[PDB]
Amino acid sequence: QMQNRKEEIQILEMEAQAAARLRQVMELREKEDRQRMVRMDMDIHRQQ
Repeated sequence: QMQNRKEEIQILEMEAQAAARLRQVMELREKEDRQRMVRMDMDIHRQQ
């Protein structure tokens, strides 16, 4: 199982790296949608 551990660990640690980036990814994807909404609200100010 040292061989199966070798494989499992690399499987997992690589995913951990994905998680390690995705945390930041979600924030900026959130930013994009929240800001997209904000733009629309300033457009309303322009409609006024």
